[PDB]
Amino acid sequence: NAAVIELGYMGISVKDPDAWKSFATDMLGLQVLDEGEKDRFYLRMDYWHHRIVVHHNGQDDLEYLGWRVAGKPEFEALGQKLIDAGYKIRICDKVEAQERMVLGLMKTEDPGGNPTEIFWGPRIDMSNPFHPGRPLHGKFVTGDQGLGHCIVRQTDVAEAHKFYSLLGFRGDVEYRIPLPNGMTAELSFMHCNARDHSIAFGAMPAAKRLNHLMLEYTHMEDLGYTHQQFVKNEIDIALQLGIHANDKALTFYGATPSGWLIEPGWRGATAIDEAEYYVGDIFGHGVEATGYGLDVKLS
Amino acid sequence: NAAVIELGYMGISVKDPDAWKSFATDMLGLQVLDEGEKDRFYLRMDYWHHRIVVHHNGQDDLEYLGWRVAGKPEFEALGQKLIDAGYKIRICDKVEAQERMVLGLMKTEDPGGNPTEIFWGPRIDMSNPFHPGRPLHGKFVTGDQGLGHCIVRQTDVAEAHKFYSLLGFRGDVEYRIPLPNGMTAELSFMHCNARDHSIAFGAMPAAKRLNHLMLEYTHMEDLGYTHQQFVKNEIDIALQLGIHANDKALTFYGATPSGWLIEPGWRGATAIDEAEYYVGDIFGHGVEATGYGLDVKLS
Amino acid sequence: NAAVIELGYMGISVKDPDAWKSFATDMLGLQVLDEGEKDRFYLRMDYWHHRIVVHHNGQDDLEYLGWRVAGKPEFEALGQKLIDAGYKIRICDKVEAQERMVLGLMKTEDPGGNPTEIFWGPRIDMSNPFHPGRPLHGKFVTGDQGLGHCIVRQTDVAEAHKFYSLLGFRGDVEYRIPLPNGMTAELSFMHCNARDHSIAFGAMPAAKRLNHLMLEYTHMEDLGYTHQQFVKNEIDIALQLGIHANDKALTFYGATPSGWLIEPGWRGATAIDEAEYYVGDIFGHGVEATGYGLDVKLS
Amino acid sequence: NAAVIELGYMGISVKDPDAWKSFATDMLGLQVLDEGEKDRFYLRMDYWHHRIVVHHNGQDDLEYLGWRVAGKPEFEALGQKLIDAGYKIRICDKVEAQERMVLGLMKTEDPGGNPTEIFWGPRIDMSNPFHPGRPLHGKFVTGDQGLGHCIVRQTDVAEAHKFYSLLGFRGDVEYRIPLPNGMTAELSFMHCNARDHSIAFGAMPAAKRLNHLMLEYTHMEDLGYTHQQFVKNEIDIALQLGIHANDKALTFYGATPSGWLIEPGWRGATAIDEAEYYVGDIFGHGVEATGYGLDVKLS
Amino acid sequence: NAAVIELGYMGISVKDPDAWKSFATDMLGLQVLDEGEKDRFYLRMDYWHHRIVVHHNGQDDLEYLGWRVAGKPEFEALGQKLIDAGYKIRICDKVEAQERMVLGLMKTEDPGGNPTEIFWGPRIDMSNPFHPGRPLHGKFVTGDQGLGHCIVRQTDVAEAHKFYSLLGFRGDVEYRIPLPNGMTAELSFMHCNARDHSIAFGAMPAAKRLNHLMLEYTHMEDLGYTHQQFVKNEIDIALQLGIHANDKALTFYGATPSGWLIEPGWRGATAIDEAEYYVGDIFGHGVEATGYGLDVKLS
Amino acid sequence: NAAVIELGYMGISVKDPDAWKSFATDMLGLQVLDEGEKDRFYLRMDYWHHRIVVHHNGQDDLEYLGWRVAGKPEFEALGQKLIDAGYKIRICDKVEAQERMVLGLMKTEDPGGNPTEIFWGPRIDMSNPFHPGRPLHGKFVTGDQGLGHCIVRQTDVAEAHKFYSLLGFRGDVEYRIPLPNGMTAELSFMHCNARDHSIAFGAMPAAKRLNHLMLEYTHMEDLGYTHQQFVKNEIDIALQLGIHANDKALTFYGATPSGWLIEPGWRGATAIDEAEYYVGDIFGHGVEATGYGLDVKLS
Ligand SMILES: [Fe+2]
Ligand SMILES: [Fe+2]
Ligand SMILES: [Fe+2]
Ligand SMILES: [Fe+2]
Ligand SMILES: [Fe+2]
Ligand SMILES: [Fe+2]
Ligand SMILES: [Mg+2]
Ligand SMILES: [Mg+2]
Ligand SMILES: [Mg+2]
Ligand SMILES: [Mg+2]
Ligand SMILES: [Mg+2]
Ligand SMILES: [Mg+2]
Repeated sequence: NAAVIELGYMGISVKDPDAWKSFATDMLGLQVLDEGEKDRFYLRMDYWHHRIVVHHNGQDDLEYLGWRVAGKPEFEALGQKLIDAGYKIRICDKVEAQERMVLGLMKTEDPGGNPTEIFWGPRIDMSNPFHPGRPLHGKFVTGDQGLGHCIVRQTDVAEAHKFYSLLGFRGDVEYRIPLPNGMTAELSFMHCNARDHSIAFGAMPAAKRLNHLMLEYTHMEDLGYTHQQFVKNEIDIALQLGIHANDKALTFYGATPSGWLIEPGWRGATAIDEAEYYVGDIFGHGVEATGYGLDVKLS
Repeated sequence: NAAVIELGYMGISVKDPDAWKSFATDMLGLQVLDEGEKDRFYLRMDYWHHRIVVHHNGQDDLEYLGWRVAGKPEFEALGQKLIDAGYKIRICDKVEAQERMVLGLMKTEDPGGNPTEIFWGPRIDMSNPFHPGRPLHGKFVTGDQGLGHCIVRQTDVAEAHKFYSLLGFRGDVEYRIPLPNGMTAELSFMHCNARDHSIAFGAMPAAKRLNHLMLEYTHMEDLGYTHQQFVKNEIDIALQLGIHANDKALTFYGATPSGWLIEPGWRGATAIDEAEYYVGDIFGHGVEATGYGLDVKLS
Repeated sequence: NAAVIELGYMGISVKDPDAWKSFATDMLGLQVLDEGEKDRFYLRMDYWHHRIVVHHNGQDDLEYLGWRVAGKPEFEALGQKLIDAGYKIRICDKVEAQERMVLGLMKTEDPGGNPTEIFWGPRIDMSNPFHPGRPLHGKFVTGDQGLGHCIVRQTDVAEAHKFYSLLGFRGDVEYRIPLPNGMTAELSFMHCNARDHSIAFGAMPAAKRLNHLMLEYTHMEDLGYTHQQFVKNEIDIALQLGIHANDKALTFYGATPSGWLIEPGWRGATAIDEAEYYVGDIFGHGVEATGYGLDVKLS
Repeated sequence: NAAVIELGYMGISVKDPDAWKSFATDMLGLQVLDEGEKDRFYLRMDYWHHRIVVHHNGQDDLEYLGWRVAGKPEFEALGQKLIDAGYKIRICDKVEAQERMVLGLMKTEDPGGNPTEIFWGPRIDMSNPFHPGRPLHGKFVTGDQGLGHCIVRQTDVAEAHKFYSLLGFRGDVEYRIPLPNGMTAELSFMHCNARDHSIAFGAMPAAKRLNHLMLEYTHMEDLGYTHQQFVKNEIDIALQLGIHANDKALTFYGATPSGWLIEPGWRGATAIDEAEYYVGDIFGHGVEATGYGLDVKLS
Repeated sequence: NAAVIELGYMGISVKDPDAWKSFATDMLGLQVLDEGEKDRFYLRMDYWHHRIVVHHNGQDDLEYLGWRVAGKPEFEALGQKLIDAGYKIRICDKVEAQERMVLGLMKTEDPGGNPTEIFWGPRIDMSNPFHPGRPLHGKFVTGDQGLGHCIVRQTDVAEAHKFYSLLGFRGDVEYRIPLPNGMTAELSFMHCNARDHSIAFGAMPAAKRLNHLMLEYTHMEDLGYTHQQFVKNEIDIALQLGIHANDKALTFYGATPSGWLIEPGWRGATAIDEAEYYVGDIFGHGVEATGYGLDVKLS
Repeated sequence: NAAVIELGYMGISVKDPDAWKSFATDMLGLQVLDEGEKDRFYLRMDYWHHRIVVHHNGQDDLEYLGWRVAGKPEFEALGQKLIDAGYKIRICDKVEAQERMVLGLMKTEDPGGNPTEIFWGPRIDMSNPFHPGRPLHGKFVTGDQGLGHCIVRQTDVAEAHKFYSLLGFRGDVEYRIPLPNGMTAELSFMHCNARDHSIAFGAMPAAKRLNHLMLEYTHMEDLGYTHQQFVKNEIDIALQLGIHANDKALTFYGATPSGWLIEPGWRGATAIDEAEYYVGDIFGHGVEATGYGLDVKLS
């Protein structure tokens, strides 16, 4: 049946666009595309016109997540499914769709208050191959796996699960992390394609909608050089290099100019439909800088 | 639809835990994990926290079989299917689920009286790779094929088949073995994944719930060394090395300290949905020690 | 340069041809070919007219080993190499070559007194496919690996090595086996193609030229059924099922009607040019019947 | 022609054997084998009886490197080659060969004074599979690539190159590293098989024969866990995680109890015969702890 | 060293060119190329300008075989080899080379009197793809295997073998065929590339230089349709469909308008350097029409 | 033996460096590297520090071709080979080698007067991945095939062939092109690795040393976009898109700012050692702009 198939794009808003352009290009290798618009620019990772929209005059947080469906029949079926289950949606007119550069667009909000968009028909600029903002050994892993994954704030995990399950995602609690206070932190991870997960969440308080965004390189050499760029430029590393037990990627977590975290990574594992859980990482991800919502002992 | 996907774990109870630890490690290569609990320890075969729970103060028999489903949606669908067909089940609370180290758990009994558990979300310790209790050339075959297979006692084969069929298993009578008394022994074999079978049974009387447990090595060299360990230690071999016509594995059957049989093996064939039957083994499995419920001529 | 490329054929002489025909067909699956000759018959394993010649009125021992070279240029080069190094050879005339069914033939004796023949151009009966003397799951491993391997008697290992090295073989001591008397038994193993070895020897006394002949099945099921045939017919098994550390095949050693041993096997490893040695088997090969020159503890 | 084919074994001497046993097992995953000898024990990495001999009462440095040749013909040819070129060698008697557990042994010293042994016929314990001293996800990369690589002290690079070239190695200067004093450090790297290099050296002063030993894991997860073990145990890391431009492995450099460095690594590239050079690493290998002969800026 | 690498071209002379054009196109699928020359036309099988030259006003027999060498260095080395061994050759001038459309050409005669040419640098018309003279399912097997194979007349097999061996061919007697008169017919087969053989011969009397030419289709369907064309047109079939024991191709032998035989075939086996012989075909090749030099019982 | 293995680098001199930087980046996608030197800059195509050196104040022509050998042993052997055959060479000192950024360098001139350099040990900047001067779908084909190929001026083809043959190249006349005046233009093509050819030449008069340089893209899309860039910018196209019969690449020929031609291409075929020749292209390469030394009808 009709389901979301990838995380297609995301919009963020920032207080310092100039800092973001330098950060995205030099530290990460993303491509900056400026179409001369007064209030925004774009970041590219592949042939798509863009994967991230960076709005100016902002709040240093997530503005929207854009989830792709295969085509108009799936768009319409999913819209009606959401309406029938009691969710509030709005089908956008052509001007709004053109703003996002998509053929069809609807807007809603997830149960945690995160603005959520569902669309079909992204604009692909095959004439304009990706050209990274610094030299790269490789490129990014996108394609059928979409742009990456995020953890976002939720207030009720069961409600969030219900919503994303309706959209076609699968998954549940995969981490039960012991905390010094004696409690346990539970995090749930959900997939909609071969990427281990595309969205994840728990019930931890959070000042921002977005906890982190993970972007995946094809080559280990690019991940390593990115890590070095963070160290040389003295950018906060919240979690050191390590490998989580679910996605099995080599990754670290570092500060963006907006204060939420980017997780550059390499060698993510294929999603599995069979639920299991873990109580720690395979190695690493030790805490270094704190204050980023990830002061947990993963070992 | 919703179905059992593997034999996930099993619990046994023993009169002599010390003998079992030495047996499991030296004779078989399993890993002993002791979490300091007064009444039990664990045996590992792979990344799962455990595959076998060994309870003390016991009856030298099977305590429960734990069957895995993919996730919560399948768990709930299967529970309702069992209720609708007239079977008695109990959904366990968090304390009971935590005892088994699973995210969701229900308890029932099969038609032969064997305690049967259905669960989702096993605990996987990716941080703690399998470390066998003796040096091994290889490891065990688990993964999508679960821990192994068992033959268990039944009083009514048709009723047992009905139950396991509802759980999603497939299979029927595969062996019709001539007996000297002129009768025929019929054994049925059922699969839920690529392992040739996970559960099997006939209508033969049996003092114990468990007839045998089969564990599969990846390497022939480990099977051979295990066989040698049984011979050198003068442990009863009930059936000598041979190959059954259905699962096509090289195996032998030897006594455990509890009196039921372990069947170490190598090179099991992929399960097939097309039913057929056989009247003898390919070779071997000659009777040596008797008194173990397998005094049959397989040739 | 010119070298021997395989063990092509062998001739044996027997006191009881009728017993040998039944043994070869029923116990091993070889094909008997009788061309109506008063004093001999043939055993086939593949498309070659034959691999073993069985002479009547015999001594229950090896008569000759026939080693193949690629063609006439290699035959002539090797002959001259042997002459130059001081060995005595005789190039056979057409009648003698026709007896062996080869295009070119020379006769000599190895340093241990074993009659040795070098030939080119075997007769292949492509019109007459192998038809085993009992039903087989598979066939034999021959082709570029020749018929099998043998251990034969030698009185001076260094001299034997010199001879076989000149013929193009490679290898050296691979087993140093501790003996109860405190000594060590050293055995050397030499290859001329991908079969782990084709000829092997040590300095142990021996009543016969031939210690054993190894024949390799393509299928484990045929090895197992052969083993069962020996057990059911109460034929002496000198060494039980096991795996040697060099050739890595699953094999056992059983009595032939002539008193020397046959070693049926399966899954032999590829020969390696890098010399190493071992002090025991991987598993098995325990002594059962004694008196066959292999009363050694291989573990 | 005759050439060295791998780094087969090495001998070291230590002041604190107990510390070394704990280090090798817990920090690296090597297997300790103690044969009850008063003055030494062994470390295993694979089926070889051992790869490293650890002598007691020592100097906390390298004692010998053992280089393998394929067999006796290569051993003898290489010996004569060394003699003809003016080097001093000694062919060892059986007692000395048995000490090293090899079939043939010769002793010499390289131009830098490093004791060098050439041997054929290592002892392989196929009956005794590797069993790591801590749980491992994988195993080590050995086989045709030998045990690993080392950098050792030399006083004259041209002379060292001449010697190793005669032994069959290939390679030359691959790194020209700028130094603050305005000079350049040149390091040469030589291979004898598919491992990027087995021996390397420059003309830098050094208090010890051995600068570092590199051991390669099959799995990234084991490298990462080893790195974590060094951090958690507060063991000096001389060079942080990084990738050199020649061997292309992910590696770090850490202190051993003897004061020279171990370089655990993963994913080494295949050796190439075409010489090239580099002036920096791909990423990482930043200096952390100093005093280990590697205070160079690799970037 | 320098060797012939393929049968590149052949020249024939015919009494009836019109009949030959119809035969080659309709019966075989060859392509006729007429360059407007008064005395000859060409037959193509692939991208080469031609593979067969058909001269008018002829003798209904072979005129020359053209054997290719890789380049000028091999041409010159082979010429000198022939001169040194006592053979008479002539290096052709540019006009003669241009006649054959080659870069270098020499002319000689084999020991049986067959005009033999050795050349390098054939003309390839990549602009002019093969276009068969009738519709074909597939194409011909040429490439590294050259145009096909022939049997030609010889008066002294040993002398012929000496000559072709000098040119770089390998092979010897492969068939010993019993004849009713009690004799044996011996035929020798020699290869210079992966085609089972390119030239073959025995000592049988023959009115023509050429006994047969074999051409190989890529598709069985084309062989079958060709066979049908011979039957429907009532063209003599000398040997019915069958498979020879050496080349293992499905083939039949049919009359050409010139009276010698064409052997269309499919699925020829790869040449082997190891000599063996056979005394019959695998099946078929029964005699039908006689008078073509192949009245032998192959079974 | 010792041979050249690739076209490693080339040096050109130009009158207009600014025009060349824009041309190389925008029209071709090469990377400009400027090290701040007053008289030159570099063009990159891969990890090598550079492949082309662009000298200022120049003659708008080739300055030198740099041919790579595997290492110092090959360098020294080739030098002595050249000296023994009567050619004049000079082994360069360290300053001259450092200028070219190589470990060893010698200078000579080919028989046509083209400055020729032979070197070992290029500088590879693995830390600095290729970053094209415009967005590219793919990258360039270099690696074991070197930078590309060139046609250069010669006055005596036989002499040129002798020289390049000594260096280890293979090949001969591959094109015989009919000319309206009734003559034939012969061009010879020589390879030293898998690239169809690396150097080619005939005896046509030429105002410049360099006729053309061919650079090969991995992706057809980049070739096509480059072609479009030439059309849109109204740059002379001397030969339109087409495919030559030898190298089988899709290519066109366009003017550089220096007046000699660049041949961007895609899908070149593997070099073959077997000489053949052609009299036309497969398609295309029609003449458009004239005056570039390629006014020939290739069809
Ligand atoms: Fe993440
Ligand atoms: Fe079983
Ligand atoms: Fe054997
Ligand atoms: Fe290293
Ligand atoms: Fe033929
Ligand atoms: Fe070109
Ligand atoms: Mg998941
Ligand atoms: Mg079944
Ligand atoms: Mg061997
Ligand atoms: Mg190297
Ligand atoms: Mg042949
Ligand atoms: Mg060429």
